[PDB]
Amino acid sequence: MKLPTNLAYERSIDPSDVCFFVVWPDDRKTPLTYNSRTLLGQMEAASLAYDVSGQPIKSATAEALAQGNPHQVDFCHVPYGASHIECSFSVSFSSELRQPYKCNSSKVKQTLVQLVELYETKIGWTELATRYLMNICNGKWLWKNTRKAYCWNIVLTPWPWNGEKVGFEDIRTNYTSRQDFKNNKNWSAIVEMIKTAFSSTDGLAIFEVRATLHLPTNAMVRPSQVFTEKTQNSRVFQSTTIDGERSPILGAFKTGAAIATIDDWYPEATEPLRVGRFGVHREDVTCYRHPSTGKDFFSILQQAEHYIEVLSANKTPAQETINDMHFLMANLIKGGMFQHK
Amino acid sequence: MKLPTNLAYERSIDPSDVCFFVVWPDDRKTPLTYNSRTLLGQMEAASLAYDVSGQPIKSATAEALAQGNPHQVDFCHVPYGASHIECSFSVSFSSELRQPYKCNSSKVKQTLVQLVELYETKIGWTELATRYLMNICNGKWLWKNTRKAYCWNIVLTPWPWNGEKVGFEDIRTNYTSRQDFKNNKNWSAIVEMIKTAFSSTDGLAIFEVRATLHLPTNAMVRPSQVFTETQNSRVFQSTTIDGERSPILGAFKTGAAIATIDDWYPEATEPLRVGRFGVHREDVTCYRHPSTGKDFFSILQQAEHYIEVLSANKTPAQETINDMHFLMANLIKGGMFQHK
Repeated sequence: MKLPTNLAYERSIDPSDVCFFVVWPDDRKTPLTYNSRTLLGQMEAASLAYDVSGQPIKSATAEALAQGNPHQVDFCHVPYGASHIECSFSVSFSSELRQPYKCNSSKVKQTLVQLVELYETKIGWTELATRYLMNICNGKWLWKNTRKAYCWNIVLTPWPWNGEKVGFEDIRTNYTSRQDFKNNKNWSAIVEMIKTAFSSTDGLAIFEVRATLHLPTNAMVRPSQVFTEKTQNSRVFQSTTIDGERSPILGAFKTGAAIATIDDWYPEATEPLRVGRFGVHREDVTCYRHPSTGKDFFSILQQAEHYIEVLSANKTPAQETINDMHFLMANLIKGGMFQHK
Repeated sequence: MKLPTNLAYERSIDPSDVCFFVVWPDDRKTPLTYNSRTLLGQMEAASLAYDVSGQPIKSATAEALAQGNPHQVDFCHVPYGASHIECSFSVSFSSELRQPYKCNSSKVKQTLVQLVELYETKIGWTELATRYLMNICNGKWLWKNTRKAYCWNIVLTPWPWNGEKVGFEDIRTNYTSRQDFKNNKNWSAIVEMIKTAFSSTDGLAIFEVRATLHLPTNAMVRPSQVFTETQNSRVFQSTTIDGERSPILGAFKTGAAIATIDDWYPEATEPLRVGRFGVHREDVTCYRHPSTGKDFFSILQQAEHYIEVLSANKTPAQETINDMHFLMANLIKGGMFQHK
């Protein structure tokens, strides 16, 4: 199947920013603040003592290395008498993957409408909606604040819902594997909103999420930080205006890239990845699912004729040809433009 | 081996600010405060009476050099009727050193994973975890307040812990050496935390520290002061505790006190802060300079060599296990080690 010169989708999952508030012993909440401040560190770089050759530069003598290196960082921390910290955002699962957003080829459009119809008939939205909702229901979207903390709690408020706000207390101790989440009081109900918000032609499914972090005394909190385009700022935080005070926030896209760390289908997978075309692992800077592997998105998307006669035939398909369908559907939920030429 | 173009670790020891309180008799607490007060000194600088060379300037007469010199400092002290001063913070011991935070070469990653696992087998974390933990249990992070005090006391509160708060009484006359610290009742159980903190892929081990400094009457206290860029010649760092500015010990100033360990550099008398080519800032030089070959980067490139020493049957020399503690203590320190 030759690609069009216009193909684009809209995303199905719409997160938002995460706001940090300080809860005192009494019922009073305040926007968390920060401050830029200058430190004086050592002069360790290995480009300040070694040139490209490798034997040491002689301009950097033993007196010079101990001189002192003043720099400036933004600095955020929990205040002294505080009790914990609130963190809140909102998600929306919205069925935008049913048909393309723009597609100048009718035969490619009828291909990608039949896949999404044959997928939920034969495979189902149970695996994707379970994997997407695990990263909301435990603090994946709190990135490093989950680490080095006493206990963190999540409280859900699903919108087309009757009552009794869904909560997850002491997530590290009680919510570890999938079977811990299925032992929740209402896990079947919140998965079934996301299965219907991908099935109906108007599925909506708004969640209101809210955290509670218990850190040590006077501890450090780490928000997302901006793309910067006699002391130069070495750490600049992202921020939003709450009331009249500058407060740190978690990137709207930093939050939606925590929900979609799902891709553990890649050819020799251990640790799951953020879903994308030829999926990158930014820790160790490589692409798994490289085009030379043939298991990226476009090499799967051009097998879209072959995947239909697999799913329509009554022999139930192998695990190799469903983990290519999970990866294909979870890229249509991610969005993006899919053109060539 | 060779340093990749990306290598970076995160750290394993995260301290906080130290906040100073004033304990009144009847046991009510108040945050310690301060005030900028001006003064008027003599005119001693040697650049006011001698030139760039060294012969005396003829403008600085006897009368014009006895003229008085007014300035400004911040001045913190204990209130008159007080009893003592609290100081409080918290440390977290994490296992960030197990794998690189970011590394674009997978030959170097799988070498720097194996050294950690050959170090906890042939040597173990007992020597490093004892050295980090003493600098809390005697008030090293109380820098100058320790000096000129009657006594001070430390009380720990470890987090994955059952009960019976660990306490150190009269540190100046009670705990002086290592075997003085190994005679506390619960000291094995706290070194076993930092061992189990470093040994797993999620080890956590939070501590809660709180000191109790009995000062003389009306004595100065010395917090950490800002890098400023009449005028203020000493500006303290500060936070807000009850809507009142109060001095604090720098979070980075505290973290450099738990990490004054390094007495392995080849003329070791006094321990240094752990750094790449470890500097001594009193007498401004670098020990472990790259001309010695005993900095961090001329040891980390011998990382492959250490795998063919630590995997054998024999217990190696101090020349090659002191330089394994130094390889480890810079991975706990964190930082970026890439070149080109």
